[PDB]
Amino acid sequence: RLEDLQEELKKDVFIDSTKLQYEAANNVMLYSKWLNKHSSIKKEMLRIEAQKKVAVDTSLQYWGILLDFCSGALDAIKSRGFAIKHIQDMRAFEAG
Amino acid sequence: MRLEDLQEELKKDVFIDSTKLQYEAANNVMLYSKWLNKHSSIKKEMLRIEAQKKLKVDTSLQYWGILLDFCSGALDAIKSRGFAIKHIQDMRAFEA
Amino acid sequence: MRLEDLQEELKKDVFIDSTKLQYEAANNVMLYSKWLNKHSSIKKEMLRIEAQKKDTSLQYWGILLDFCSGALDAIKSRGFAIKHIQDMRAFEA
Amino acid sequence: MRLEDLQEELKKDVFIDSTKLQYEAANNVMLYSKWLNKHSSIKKEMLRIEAQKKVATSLQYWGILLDFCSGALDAIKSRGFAIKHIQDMRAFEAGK
Amino acid sequence: MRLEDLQEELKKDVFIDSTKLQYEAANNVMLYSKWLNKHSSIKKEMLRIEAQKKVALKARDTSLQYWGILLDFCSGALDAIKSRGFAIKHIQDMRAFEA
Amino acid sequence: MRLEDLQEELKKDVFIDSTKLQYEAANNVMLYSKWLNKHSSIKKEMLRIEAQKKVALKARLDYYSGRGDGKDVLKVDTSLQYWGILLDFCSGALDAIKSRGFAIKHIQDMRAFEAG
Amino acid sequence: MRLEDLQEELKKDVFIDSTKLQYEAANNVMLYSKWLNKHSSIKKEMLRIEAQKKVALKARLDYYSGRGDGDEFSMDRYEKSEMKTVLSADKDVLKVDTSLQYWGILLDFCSGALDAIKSRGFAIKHIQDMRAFEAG
Repeated sequence: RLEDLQEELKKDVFIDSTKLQYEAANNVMLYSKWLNKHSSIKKEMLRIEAQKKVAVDTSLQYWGILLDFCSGALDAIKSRGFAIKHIQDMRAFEAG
Repeated sequence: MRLEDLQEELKKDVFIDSTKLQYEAANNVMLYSKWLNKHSSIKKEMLRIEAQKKLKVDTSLQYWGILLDFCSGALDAIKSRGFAIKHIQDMRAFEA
Repeated sequence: MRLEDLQEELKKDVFIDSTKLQYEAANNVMLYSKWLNKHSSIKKEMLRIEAQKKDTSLQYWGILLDFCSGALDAIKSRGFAIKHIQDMRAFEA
Repeated sequence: MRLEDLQEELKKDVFIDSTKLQYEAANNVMLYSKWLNKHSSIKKEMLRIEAQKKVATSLQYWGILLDFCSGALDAIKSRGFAIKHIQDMRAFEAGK
Repeated sequence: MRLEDLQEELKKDVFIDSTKLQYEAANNVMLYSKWLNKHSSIKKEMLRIEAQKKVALKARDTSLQYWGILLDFCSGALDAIKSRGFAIKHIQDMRAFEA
Repeated sequence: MRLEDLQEELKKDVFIDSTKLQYEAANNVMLYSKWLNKHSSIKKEMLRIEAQKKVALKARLDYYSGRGDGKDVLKVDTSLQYWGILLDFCSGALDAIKSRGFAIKHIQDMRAFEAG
Repeated sequence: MRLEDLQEELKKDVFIDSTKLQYEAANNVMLYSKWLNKHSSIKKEMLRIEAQKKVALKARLDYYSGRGDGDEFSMDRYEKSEMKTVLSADKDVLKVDTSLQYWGILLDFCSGALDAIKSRGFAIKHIQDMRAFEAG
């Protein structure tokens, strides 16, 4: 369901400043997760296209919406990894 | 959604607080999530409208498209905002 | 909106102050928002005019719309220039 | 406008002064604005002419000028990258 | 290959053991090799399938697309592992900084 | 070249001997040279084949349209694709080895750190 | 230049003598410079070859069609739609465009060489740091 993914990513992209080392590490796990989501959706869409090749239902278009969202999520997380690096650089800079 | 609400919201969102750069870098990912949800949600609504149709209604569809395009731009802006924060830090480090 | 007003406005906006490069990087995103709003608002009006019709004026808004597209391209390009200028500064040092 | 003037103007404009690379990078955006204004003004004039005609410099001549400005806009866009490349080359030859 | 097998394999792989950071840094390259081999082999199999079909056609289903899904996934995996390497460095910079 | 041979070779190559970190740092460049030579040579072969393809294409044009004095295209573009697979693999190999160079430094930074 | 000569040359160049590490660091700069020059020369050569290619293309197109001067002409009356295929297979065009592509390969190899050498400088620094570390 679209809103579930929206909510899940919203939780995922948050960065806990107090635990930056964990967050840097966990970011790769997040990437794996959304890569799996993204990947599975492609499989579902393929199955529909295989079944269609048998010859009202907006299914395929709906999966497409999820697929694009997961693309955005993958982008967001890749971006998140960078933010963590940026934050550490700023911390280092602010010190002597 | 009202366009002007989104316009004003983005205008507030892209502001960069020079004094709180670490926060801004982390928060940028969250902003990306928010507008991604907006963009994502608009597509779902447009799908629903086209599904329900399957004269007044085909105007509505055109209006959401305007909102969809605005959110596309917002995602670009926010992505771009993230880069600016990195650019600003590099300049600061350079100046030292 | 008047076309020449946008022309003068973009012309002022794209200027880059080298002495305040950090500000310019941040404000560039803000400029993008501003012109993104202009572009966005023009489309709504064109939708309203075509809806009321459902055509010379329509054409004029199109010109303003096309210009705002250009502004957005310019502002995007401006952001890159600012990074490029920094890269040049760092290198020469 | 005379075509030959625009030709000459652009020829001067696309030149890159390597000795002032930072200035050229910044000013290129200003150049884009300039030609965007030219291009924009021509469309308006052609619109004015088509309107006056629909009530009853040749329309065709403006088209020649309009197209030139398109090419010009293309040239200035390309130039920003050309400018980037000169810097890249410097970094490359420096091994840095 | 099954997609779900690849999904699970990567999920196990990207985990970072903080207690063995030096090992993880070294082994990360090995993971890249492993997934590059997966990616590479899938491409070879896809070539074999497409070639045998284009020989039969000259003389005269969803498989090939499914491999494509696996192929694209392995790209992501390779990207993730490249990313894992950076993450490990980031964590080390952080360890050093906090001291 | 056989793809599986390259797969196996890279797998041996990217291994890092923790006990000989300085040697590994030095040898990594040597490895880079090795795969760069592979990558480079594959491009040369692909160039030879692409020339063969442009001749086969003309032969095919002449065969139809009734010219000549007195199958091949499909074979050539298959070979070409196989070499393409090896080429892509070697790109990845170069990435891996570049990455291996960084890993070695990262490990040393960690050792120095752990040394108080 | 022959590709295999470059391959052999780089292989010799990137070797690191641990006993003369400061020297290797200084000479690494010279190596980069050396390969930067190869790269620079190759660009000049390719630019020259492309000119030769534009002369071969004009000469062969005149040969395969109706030309103003010339006596030896093609008895295969090739049409405009066939001309790209015919030109790409022509002995002279093919020879010139292979050389060009070959030089392009040499250019790419030198890019790679520059990457390797840049990397070599860091490897040398890393090794010195390690030695200092095991010492202190």
